[PDB]
Amino acid sequence: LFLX
Repeated sequence: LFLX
């Protein structure tokens, strides 16, 4: 998961 990449959220920034």
